[PDB]
Amino acid sequence: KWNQPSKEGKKITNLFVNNSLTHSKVEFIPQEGNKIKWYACGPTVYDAAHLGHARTYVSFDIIRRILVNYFKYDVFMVINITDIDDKIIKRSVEEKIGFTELARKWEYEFWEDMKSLNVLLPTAITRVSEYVGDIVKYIEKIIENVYFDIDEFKKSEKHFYARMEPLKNAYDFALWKSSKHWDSPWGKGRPGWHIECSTMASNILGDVLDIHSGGIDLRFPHHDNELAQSEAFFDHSQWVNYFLHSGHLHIEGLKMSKSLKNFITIKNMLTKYTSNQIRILFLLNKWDNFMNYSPNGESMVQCIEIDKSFTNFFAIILMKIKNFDLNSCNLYWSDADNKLNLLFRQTKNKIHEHFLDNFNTPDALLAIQKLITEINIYMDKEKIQIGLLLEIKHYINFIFDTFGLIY
Amino acid sequence: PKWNQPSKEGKKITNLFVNNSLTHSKVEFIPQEGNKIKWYACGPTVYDAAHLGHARTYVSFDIIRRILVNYFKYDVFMVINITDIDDKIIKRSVEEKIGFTELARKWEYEFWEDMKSLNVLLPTAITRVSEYVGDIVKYIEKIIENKYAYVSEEGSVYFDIDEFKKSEKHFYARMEPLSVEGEGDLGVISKKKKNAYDFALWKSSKPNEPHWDSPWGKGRPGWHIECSTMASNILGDVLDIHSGGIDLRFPHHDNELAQSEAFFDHSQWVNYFLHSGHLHIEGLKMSNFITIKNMLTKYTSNQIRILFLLNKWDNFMNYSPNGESMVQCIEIDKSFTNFFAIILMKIKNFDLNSCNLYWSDADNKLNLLFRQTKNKIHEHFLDNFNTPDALLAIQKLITEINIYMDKEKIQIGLLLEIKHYINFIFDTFGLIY
Ligand SMILES: [Zn+2]
Ligand SMILES: [Zn+2]
Repeated sequence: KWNQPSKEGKKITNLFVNNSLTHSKVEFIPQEGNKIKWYACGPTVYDAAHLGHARTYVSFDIIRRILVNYFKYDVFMVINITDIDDKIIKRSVEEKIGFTELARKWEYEFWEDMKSLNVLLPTAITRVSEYVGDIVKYIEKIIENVYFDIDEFKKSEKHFYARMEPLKNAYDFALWKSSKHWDSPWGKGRPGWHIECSTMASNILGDVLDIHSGGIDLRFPHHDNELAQSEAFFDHSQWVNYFLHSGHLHIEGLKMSKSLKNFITIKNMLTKYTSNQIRILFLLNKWDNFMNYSPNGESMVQCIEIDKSFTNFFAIILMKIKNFDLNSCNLYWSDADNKLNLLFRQTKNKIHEHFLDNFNTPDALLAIQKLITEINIYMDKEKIQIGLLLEIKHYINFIFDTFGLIY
Repeated sequence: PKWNQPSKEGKKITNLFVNNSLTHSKVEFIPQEGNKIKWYACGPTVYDAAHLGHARTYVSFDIIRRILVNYFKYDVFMVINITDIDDKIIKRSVEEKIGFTELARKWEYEFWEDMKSLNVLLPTAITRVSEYVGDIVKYIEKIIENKYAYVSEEGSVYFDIDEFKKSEKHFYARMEPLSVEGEGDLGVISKKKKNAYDFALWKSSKPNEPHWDSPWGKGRPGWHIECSTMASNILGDVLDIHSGGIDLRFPHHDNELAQSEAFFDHSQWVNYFLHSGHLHIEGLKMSNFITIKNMLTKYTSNQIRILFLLNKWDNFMNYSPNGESMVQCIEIDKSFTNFFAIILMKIKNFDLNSCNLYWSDADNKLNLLFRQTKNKIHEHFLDNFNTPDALLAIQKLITEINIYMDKEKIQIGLLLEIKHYINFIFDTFGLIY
């Protein structure tokens, strides 16, 4: 059974997150102080990245921004790059170009797409090719406690297999694959599909991870196997306290799958839309829920309206401040000034409640929209409290900074 | 006497401690409501150019306001008054043969311009005394209805201190009880005032001076009544924070406190009273002044703020006019600028294709110092806004980042995250690089 961390000496914000280990919304408690150790599964570098990747990394970029810029947690984040893999091998033979040269090509394009979307880079980037030796040492320790013996793993009282999805032996999975290459004590081989993530996360972050994230497709078999693998290495029972899984994205009602050729590259999207509009799209959909994207701008129409209204809001308010004259004005605190201020401080508490509610950005975005509507009337008709307008502009800048929006 | 700490239930608790002048000690800070802080700060007297003493107080509280909001996420509602009608202004307006409003408007504009030059944020509300005179008269009417003030025949009103003390719920001069011997004051012998320590709420006006209509006759507000009136109307019966320089603790703030307790008839108008330390120039009180504008022809806004960051807001300070105190400030400003120049160039020219990103011991050592510095600085801010020790922490971290960037292979993501933390702290300090 999952054991929530103790609250003593830790930052307690009363934040709740959908934890796939509990299949429920639970309060988030750091393992140490205000520190959040966070490992996120990274992409497979054989292709251009598409909207499914963008949704996961932008959604967790938004979550990371909420945790750090808004709640003041101290976040240490690591993302791996899987540049050695069966799929990478096969694509290099179809294209008759080198496997490492191809992987380096699409990792560069991935990082260029992330910067185009204003996604912050993690603290550490762990490439599988640079960590193969540590992976081999990792397997050695599992044996001291190649294929994972699932039957032996369950037998232990301190270990439980498949904490997140209910469903020698067929259920055994490979840790090390025999070469059809790199040297190892057990023979030439390649890493298995899942062991790479468990190895790299353990070396940098250690025996306990505050958060582990990824898309929902990866929950089984990949993430459930990562949990079992890491518990076997350290010989303990909970390698990850909170597991966050983003929902799937369907384009025109079907899963993005290789055979369909239904993918939309991030670069193609960016020839028609801004980073702000693409982020607004993901802010409008809850990170933990599924989404349908209708291409050709059906889904982006609402996003573009919102982006346009934020841009105009800033044009007006900066002009009003610019033309404000302290000599010619009267600064009595009117009933209109006071009513706007109450809505301003109310909106602050609403957004706080929304972020605590599992990073409910769709409702926080609507809250900002309502506040902007009220400021617009105030600026048009009422006599303006220059200090109140400036203070409001800074709060909205702070929230847009938490969203990664740039105005 | 007695102080009531706010209840902690349902409130934002950051474990911040502040030097509260009501207790003359450091007490935990608890908001009156949620995470909201209603804050009133006494403003300047607009008859002259502002000088370095005003700058120390308003910059020091600008730093605290940024710490409270940008770092701790309190929600701060701040009000500053402008005393644009006052005895000093009247005398200066007669000396210069210009109108009282024309003079006050000139030096209010120059005050806010000097504040803008130093990167001091404007408050939510700015309350000019001339715009609030009618509210002031209503405020006095209530003090009289509660029998804590009395009307002289000439047309003045005075606070009845003796009646105020008699109440069990009231104590006079809660913060400087001992500053309370004039003895044979001509006004007391005449029996106009009742006791010499009584002070005027409303002043019957002398000829050839501005005046306003009132129930007691044409007159002006007294020196202290203005701040109590204005703060109550916007913030209400309880103020989370009331700030000002230490010179104003008595009589100005103690009388402001007595007036507001009398109006509402309760015992604590202000939960936390913060008093900035004195600015001395060459070891003596500024009585030798330096205008803020003069300082800014010789030093940057960043350098002037580093000076106040180097001195704790609640402690006394010595300024050496021969540039002795600003020498260190200029060195620090120089090293922050260069650090940002270096770190920005290293980030720009980093190539993700050509690099290796194995997590080294060098990468890990910088990361550990990175997270250590975050916890140290957090503790310094909790310790009564100890900016001097937090600034030294940033300096030590910067020395190590400079070494890392030169020799070791750089983990770009760690360097970016470090730059963003330092950008975040410099925003909290009001520095701009
Ligand atoms: Zn993975
Ligand atoms: Zn005052």
